Amino acid sequence: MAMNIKELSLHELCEELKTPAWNVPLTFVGDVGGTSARMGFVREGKNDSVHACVTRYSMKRKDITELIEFFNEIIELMPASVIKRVKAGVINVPGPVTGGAVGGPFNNLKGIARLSDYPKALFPPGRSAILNDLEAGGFGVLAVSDAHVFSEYFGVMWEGTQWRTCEQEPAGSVIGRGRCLVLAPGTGLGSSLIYYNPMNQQHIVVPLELGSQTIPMRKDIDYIQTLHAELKLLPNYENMVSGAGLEFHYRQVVRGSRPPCSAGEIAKLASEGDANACKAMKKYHEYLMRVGSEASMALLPLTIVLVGDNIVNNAFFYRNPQNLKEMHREALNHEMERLGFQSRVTYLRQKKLLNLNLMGCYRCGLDLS
Amino acid sequence: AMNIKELSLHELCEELKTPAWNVPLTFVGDVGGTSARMGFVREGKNDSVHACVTRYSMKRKDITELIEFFNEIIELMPASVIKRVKAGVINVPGPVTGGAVGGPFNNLKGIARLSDYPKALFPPGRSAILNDLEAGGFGVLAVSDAHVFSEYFGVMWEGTQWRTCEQEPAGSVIGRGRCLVLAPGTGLGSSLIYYNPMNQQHIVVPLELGSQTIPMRKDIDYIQTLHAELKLLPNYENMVSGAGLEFHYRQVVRGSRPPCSAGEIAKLASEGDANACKAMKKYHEYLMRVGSEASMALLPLTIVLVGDNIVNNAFFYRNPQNLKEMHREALNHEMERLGFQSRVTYLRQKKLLNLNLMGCYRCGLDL
Repeated sequence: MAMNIKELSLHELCEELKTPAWNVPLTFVGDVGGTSARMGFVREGKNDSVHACVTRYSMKRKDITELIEFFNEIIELMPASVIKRVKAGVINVPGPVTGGAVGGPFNNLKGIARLSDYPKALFPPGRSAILNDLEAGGFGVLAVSDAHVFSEYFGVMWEGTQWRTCEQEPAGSVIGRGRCLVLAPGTGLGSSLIYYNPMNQQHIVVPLELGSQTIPMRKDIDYIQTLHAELKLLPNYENMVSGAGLEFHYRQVVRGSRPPCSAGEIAKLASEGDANACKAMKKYHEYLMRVGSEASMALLPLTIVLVGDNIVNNAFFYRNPQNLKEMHREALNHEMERLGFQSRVTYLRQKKLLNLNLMGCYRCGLDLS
Repeated sequence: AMNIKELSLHELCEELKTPAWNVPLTFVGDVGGTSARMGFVREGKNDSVHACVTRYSMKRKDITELIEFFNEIIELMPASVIKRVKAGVINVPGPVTGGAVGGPFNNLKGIARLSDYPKALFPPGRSAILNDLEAGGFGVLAVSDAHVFSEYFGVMWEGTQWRTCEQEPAGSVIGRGRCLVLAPGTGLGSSLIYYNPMNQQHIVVPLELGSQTIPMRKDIDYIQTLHAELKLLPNYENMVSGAGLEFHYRQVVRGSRPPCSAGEIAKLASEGDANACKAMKKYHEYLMRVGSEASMALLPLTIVLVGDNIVNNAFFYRNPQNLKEMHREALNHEMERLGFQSRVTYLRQKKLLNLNLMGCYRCGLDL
């Protein structure tokens, strides 16, 4: 198995790291959310495989600075001869970062993440970084490709016209050298651009805020104006492509005929074949394809990849050939499709669960060491 | 400290035989639809940059004619001069793959092939073909590197983020952050100069922001008027172009006055013509919308307006009423309730300089 993540108690992780398979160079990684952080060590295995061993920490204090207590505990317990093998340290945090070194402020945690405050044993000077969540997720998409298992984690929705002229291998078998736009449609709408720099021979991940752009119209001015009047804000893409957005689409389908439902209730009903909930899901995806059509022009990506547990869990929607045909039509609904811009782009969806952020911390670390 | 001199081919040959030019050289070329400017760049004191170039007519409208120009320069130039060329980089008005294969082109026949160029002007591992947008962004980096950003760029307004990561004045350097380059000219070019915080590297990423569908503000009727004329949903370049300015002038007059060209409109505005000034306000209103939306999408530290058109229209930006109205539209975004649009420092090119030629040079320093 190419991508392996094992969760252990700190004491069991210490025992695991003394085993012979772990007597190799190590990367320290940390995936930090509002409730818990998973932190530990990653090594290479056979055939560019990835093996992580992590421990779950509760963010009891809802303070980012508590991470320093967790780091200090790992360095106190672990033999110095084991920690000596760490060549890089990278964590992801749910908020903005400057200089790859200063994270926050955060919506759901107090304090600021400061790399210069972290122990050099786990964060070697010059070989360390703090990443935003969706930067780490981009690097995680790269990590899957590098481990030769893109076709295990991602499914092709449709192959674009540019793939075969730019790449030798089948669509969806590798990320491709071209620009890759990562979209994370979930409760919100995350975005990042994976760029390959030919001069460097280095891939870099550019975090974006595509979801906060004002929605440009097609033939839907009355639909956008309905949401405008409700929010008292000109709609952005996240307003239509979010849990709140899906709840709105469901209200507009049923027009008071049926009780209001949560985003989770709507997804479940669509999965059970409820016509109203399926229509609401079509509307959600119509606006996701608008982000995609406009970014296809602005950013000239080779590929668009939809990531996240939400995308995996909603596989039923993407597997339906009618739904996929309607999504493809809206992806090509742009004036510049007369010149083939939108049809150039290959669309892919995550089809298997994976902690992309932990794998991305590792992949970023390889650039740094 | 940045110097580009235009010469005849004969004068260029004589200049390159003088002692100031007995130093390593970069061969550069800025190729457009009508003409190309090509020649040689050297370093001087204090990271200064000195170029000497000649104009070629693209008579045949054929990109392969460049090879005849290259062969003519090698025939004419002493072997001692050509020997000093350590790198060769040209820019072309179309897509490039592998930094080696340019085109097809909208306005020229044939394909630009670096493999077909003479190694005397394009030494191995030290040569490239660039897209024009990429060259322009490298050019912005070249100005900053030569310490003369404050000579070539004027601050329109300083945003909140500059002093949080730079102690020197706004406009003194490109800045350790993303720089969005807009080139509002006949059309509207765009590139993102990404900043990689982990290695302090700027990386030029060409974009197509001009081709995005315009999102509305309170202007649905105005967008629909242009829609009905073009039979296309308007994009930003439709409003921010020569053709766009001409449209804005038609809408201002409301049939009172006949059409004028983009050039005539700018001249009238410089003379204080109220109608032409209103046309220019509308043009800049849509330019600031590209800016407000990209300020959110791309989180730039700076937006820099570049090109001969921007320099030649400096009157418009020096009028404080015009500048205040542009600043208001730059902040006309829902996300400005969280300060996003206010973060960004806006600058305009205020002195003529071929950024494409400078970017060919700067790209060579990265090769």
